[PDB]
Order: sequence, then C-alpha cells, then structure tokens
Amino acid sequence: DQAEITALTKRFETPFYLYDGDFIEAHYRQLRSRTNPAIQFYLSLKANNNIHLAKLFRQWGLGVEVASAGELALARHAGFSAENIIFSGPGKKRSELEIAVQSGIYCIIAESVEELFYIEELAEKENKTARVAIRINPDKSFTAIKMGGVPRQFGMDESMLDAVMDAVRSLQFTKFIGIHVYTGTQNLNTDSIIESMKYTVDLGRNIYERYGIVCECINLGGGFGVPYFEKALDIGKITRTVSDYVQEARDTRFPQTTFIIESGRYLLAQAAVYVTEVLYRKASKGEVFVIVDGGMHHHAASPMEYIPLEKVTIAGPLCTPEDCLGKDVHVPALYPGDLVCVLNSGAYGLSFSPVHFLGHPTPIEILKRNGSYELIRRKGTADDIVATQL
Amino acid sequence: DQAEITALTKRFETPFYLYDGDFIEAHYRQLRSRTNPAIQFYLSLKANNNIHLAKLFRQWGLGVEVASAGELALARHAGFSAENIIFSGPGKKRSELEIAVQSGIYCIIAESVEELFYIEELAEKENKTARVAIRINPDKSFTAIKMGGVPRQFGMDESMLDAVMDAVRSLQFTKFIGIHVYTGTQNLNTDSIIESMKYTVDLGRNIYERYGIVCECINLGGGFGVPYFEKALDIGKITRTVSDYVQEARDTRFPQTTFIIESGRYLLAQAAVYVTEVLYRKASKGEVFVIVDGGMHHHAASPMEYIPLEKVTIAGPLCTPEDCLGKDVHVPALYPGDLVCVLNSGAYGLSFSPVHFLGHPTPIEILKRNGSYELIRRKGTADDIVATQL
Ligand SMILES: *Cc1c(COP(=O)(O)O)cnc(C)c1O
Ligand SMILES: *Cc1c(COP(=O)(O)O)cnc(C)c1O
Repeated sequence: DQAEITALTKRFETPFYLYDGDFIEAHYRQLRSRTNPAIQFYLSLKANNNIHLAKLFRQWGLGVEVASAGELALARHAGFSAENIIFSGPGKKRSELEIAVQSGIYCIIAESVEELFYIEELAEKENKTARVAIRINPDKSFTAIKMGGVPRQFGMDESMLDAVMDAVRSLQFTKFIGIHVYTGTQNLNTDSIIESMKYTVDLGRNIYERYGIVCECINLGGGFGVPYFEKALDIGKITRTVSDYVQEARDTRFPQTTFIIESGRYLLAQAAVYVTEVLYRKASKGEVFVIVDGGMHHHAASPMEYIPLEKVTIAGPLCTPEDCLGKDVHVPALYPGDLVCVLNSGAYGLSFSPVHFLGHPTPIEILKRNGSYELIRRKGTADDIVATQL
Repeated sequence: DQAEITALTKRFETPFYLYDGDFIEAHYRQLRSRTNPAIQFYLSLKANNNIHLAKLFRQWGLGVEVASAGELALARHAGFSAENIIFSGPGKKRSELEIAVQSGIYCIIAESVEELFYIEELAEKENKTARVAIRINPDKSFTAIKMGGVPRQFGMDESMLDAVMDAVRSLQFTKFIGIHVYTGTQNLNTDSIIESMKYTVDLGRNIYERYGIVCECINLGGGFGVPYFEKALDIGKITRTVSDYVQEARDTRFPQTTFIIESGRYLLAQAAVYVTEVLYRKASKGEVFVIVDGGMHHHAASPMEYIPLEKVTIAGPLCTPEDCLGKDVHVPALYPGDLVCVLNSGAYGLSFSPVHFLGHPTPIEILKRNGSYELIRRKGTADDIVATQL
C-alpha cells in the first residue's frame, strides 16, 4: 500500500526495511498446513538476524539453525529452547564447539571427523553427552553433467560414511543423532528438491541397513528459492511428495524420527520491502541518474515499485559506481521526494551487506502486525562504528 | 616475517588484520618527498575506517576526505582539524549537510545544484558562511571508445558549469572555494592519471577565464591503483609531471591555491596482511578443500603467503560457497594449524565486508610500529550485533 508506505516515511526516516508480519505468519501457516506433522521447520538465522522476527518463528514452534556461536547467542535471545537449536558450519572453531557443548543444544552438525574428535574432547571436559549429526555431501547430482555429486567444502562425502560412523561410534561421550543434507540456496527446481529430500530419507535407511542405527533426526535441508526476476516452486508438489515419503518411513523404520526442513529465504524474502527516498536527479552524458538515500551498505543483494516513462539509472548515496539499484531501467520519471521500494528484501538483506562501508547509519527495521507498527531495529550511530575501536 | 606472524597468533586470536605502521609511514614519506609541496595529500577514509590508522596520517599533515556524517565523526575522532576535512558524496542527506555546515569544515564538495541550495538554506539558518567546492564530471575520456567522458551519477557534467557557477554566485551565504575531479578507483594506467590531473588544473584556468574566479582549492582526485594480480603505476612519472604542471599554475594564476591529491588504496593496501588459521582439511569428489577461520565477512574483496604442491580450494567458515579465498590454487599441502596470509589487505577490507553475516565476531586489528604491537580494534562480541536490536 503506497499510502501506507508514504505515511510511514513521515514517522520513520528512510532508508528502512518494512516487514509485513501478517504475511510472514500466513505464508508460514500455509506451508505448515501442507506438510506432514512429523516434519518440523527450522528457520535459518543467517537469512535474517533480527531477533524480533526470529521470535515470531520461535513462538510458532519452529526450530532454528545457527552457523556460529554468535548466532547461537541470537537464537537464545529470541527464546529458542536448546532442544530446538542445531549448529551447522564447515569451520567451527573449538571455542564455538565449546560453547555449543556447554549449551546442550539438540545437536552440533559435524562436517569433519576431526570436528567429531574435538566435540568428544569437549564433552569429556564438560562432563556431558554431546549430541551430533553429520552433514553428508551426497555422491549424487540432483542439467548436471557429471554423475556422483559436486566437490564441496561442506560436510563429508557420502563415500566416507563408513569412516565417519566408525569415528562416531568410538567417541564414548558423543551420541549420534542423525544426518543432514543441504544442496544450496535459491533452488527453483521443484523436482531437484524432491529428489534430494527423498535421497536423504533413503540415506537414513542405508544407515540402518549398514549400521543397524536408526537416525533420531533426518534433516532434509531445503534451499527453497523465491522468484526475484523466473517461476515459483511448486510448493504443493514438494510438500505433498516429501510428506508421503516421510510418512512411509514413519510407518516402518522411523516411527519416532524427527524430520527437518530448513528455510531462510522462502520464509522471509517476500515479507519485506526496502524503502528509499530519491534525494537528487541529474542528467549526465545523455543519461538520467536518480540518487536515493539507501543502497549497497544496507541491501548489497540488489523487483521495484515507485511511489510519486524514461530510461534511468538508480544509484545509492555511496562513493562507488557499484552502488547501483537499477541500471537503464524504464520507469516513470523519478524526482526528489519520490520513494523507491525494493521488493522481496526480507532475506539476505541488512546483515548480508557491508553495513559500515562509508560510515552511514544502519537502517531502521519496522514490523507491521495486527494493524500496528513496531520498531525492531533502531537507526545506527557513529558510536556503533567506533565501539570496537575505542 | 613468518616467525613474527606465527608468534603473533599465539597472543592474538585469528583471523586478524596486521598493519605494518613502519611501512605505512615510509611508503607515505616517499610519496610526499616526490610531490610539489603546494599539493596536499588527503586520506580517503572509506578505504579504511580505523581511526588509529587515520590518526597517523593526521599527524603527518594529510587532510581527510569523508563521504558521510558518520565518517565526519570518525575524522574528528582521529583528530583531523576542520580546515583539513572535505565532504564528498552524490547523495548527502540534508541532515548530513546540516552537520557539515555546523562543523565548519574546509568544504562540502557539492554534486548537484539542488545540494548547493540546501547548503545555502542551512548556512542561513546556522548564521555561517558555508564553503563549497563542485565535483565535475569531465566531458572528456581518459582504450575508451566514445569521446566526451562517461555518464556518471557523480558530480555535474563539465557542460553544466555555467549553470552551476550561476547558482553558486547567487547563494549569498555560500563561498565557492574550488573544484574536484575523481575518475574512479584502482587506476593502473599512469598516463590516464596524469592526463586527468592536468585536465583538472586546466579546468581551474577555464574557470578564471570564463568567470574571473581563482579556485582556492583544486582537488585532483587520484584513484592510484596497486597491483593485486598487473604492473605498478610509475609513481615517479605521475608525481614529477603533475608537480611541474601545478608549479606552472602556481607561478602564474594560482599562487595561493591548495592542490589536493586523494588516496585511500595506495596509502594502505600493501601495508596489511589478513592472517587466518587452517581449521579443517578434507577431500571431496577428487578435490581437496582447506577451511580457514576467516573469510568473506572480514575480507569480502578476496596474493597469499602460507606458513607451515597440490591443487586446493581455500574456503572460509561461512555457510555459503561464495566464501572462497582461493579456488584451484597450487600451493604446498595445507593442514590444520597452518596459517594462510592474504596480502595487500590494508584497503577496502573490514569495513567493506558484511561483518555481521552469520554472526561471527569482527576481527582484531593490530598495528606494528617502532618495534611494538598495538591493538587498534578489539574482537567483536554478540552484543555488538544486538545493540541496534535491543
Ligand atoms: C543458508 C542455509 C540454509 C537456509 O537456506 P535458504 O536458502 O535461505 O533457505 C539452510 N541450511 C543450511 C545448512 C544453510 O547454510
Ligand atoms: C573512494 C574515493 C577516493 C579514494 O580512492 P582510492 O582509489 O582508494 O584512492 C578518493 N576520492 C573520492 C571522491 C572517493 O570516492
């Protein structure tokens, strides 16, 4: 609603992120309703580090997937219980593993045998039983030319499962809880997702057949993409097919197994708009440039809507040609005071950007819900920048 | 010195930035000695926002070029006097212009006629005389196909000088102090720099001939690049030729004019190394991956040195394939504990990166000088992340 947005800029200084909390909830509940109850959704915190948004998901029953001790802290700030937190990452420091073990979370998802040994040492030191899952890099490709999967820095190749399981079994203070497969972000190929998830459920079966172990948790990953430029995923097909496959596993060998589908982008991308005001308008060498008050330092990832036709380039306030929101775009003439709205800015936005580049204040974040507006992140200050320097 | 670096990792937690302050000073003094004294060097703060490093340049007599009210604050923290601060930028908010006018800095470098009018309004409100310079986008190309310059969001086309000067003259509380030309960063073409600078000095002459005004300040910009992959600029030729050209102007129409050469990258790039420790080593689909504890969140821009041959990919600790320091690089086998050093990391490093992406602590920065080591930026904390959220 342009009228709503315009009215908001009178009370909140641009540039800012505006989140539609009503949409976030409806969008999530629609996904939840179509998915087998044995599958629990986990919010990927790296997609958006705002604890106020994370709290909403916590209240709805989602778990949270963190990738650092820092995110673990944010997750606790958001109220996620330890039993609903999993720790992923290819380069966890021992200090991070230490805090994770001390926190007694659902599980640390190990990505190397050496990591498993570190966890065991820490479990012994802390006199605790550390829960671990293993991230597997499938030896299968889900357009791909070569068979056998892709070389990745993440997890451990499926072919190394024997070595991995031998290690986990030898670590007396560690308990194996399951597996995790995540093939990448912004996946817009419906069948590739279904195939990967079914493959992961099958890996669970292989583990029982080869080791007699029943995975307590099978994390199917996800990487559900959202169209930015592109067709949307057939969420109905994914949820229906995977739910049926999971139920079959549930009705046989995995009656008490928790299945997880992780999501960052799909849950939040379309729920926010980045609102920026046009500051200046100029012509240069036959072209027209419109300079707005927001940019790369707030939304590096950067559809757009304009609030009051020509070829124009929309640039941010930074001193670099890279701060371009739109090059040679055709839109009605924009003038100082007009608002440029960047759509689908709810994921990989603020925290994905070089917030301190050129010293501009970080943007305000607003959450709209139940007919009200809540400030969920204050405007940054110069002191926020020098904090680590003084 | 590998021995030095190794010893430092015992006292300082990796990943961290290490700056050779002895080099910074020697490097600067060599540049200074070869340059006409009528030319003053200005540090571009956006290249590195550490006030402790900026202070060194302030002590040596350099001015500072800021691009936001935030950087203006940092400049004052570093001790730069108002008369040695200039404010650049294509999208300055009125609030930024207000603080700039209230600070009485050497000059605000305007990039539009509308900006000039805003400055005048503020000068009137604050009962002050605002000093302004104008950023000109030359109608000349300095390999380029088309003549006449390039369309840019920065400054005002040279062809609009009449309109610009008519505006400045009509603003009674504003004093015109000069011009500024900056063609871009990482310029490794020696002659293009010399040509641009001479062209800028000539613009000063044109302004006197057409308006009878003598520029108090002519900012030649710079954009001196440094080789990362490439041949180094012939600094000797640039300093000699431009110095002679400036002296000629000095001996005729511009006897008391301050000439400025700005630099960010050239002054700091080669003075720092980003030190990261190898955490894990693994093989995946026939390839070898080495995971280090530093990455994109600290040095997004990313030569490298290794401290104890194969084809290997060096990846950071982030949960994204984009966190790659080196792909398919040939280097002696790296193992956990080894150190990977990223060279020429002194400019566009930390503040140019998405520091809060995935919640890892910002890195420590160390300054080596006169045989000692000084901590110039403490390790980040989870509280630094939630500050704006609570
Ligand atoms: C980033 C990440 C996610 C979330 O991905 P989206 O594409 O945002 O849904 C899930 N799992 C892991 C292991 C991740 O690193
Ligand atoms: C970034 C910038 C500089 C510094 O550029 P370097 O390439 O780092 O020397 C100088 N002047 C302006 C106007 C800038 O925006």
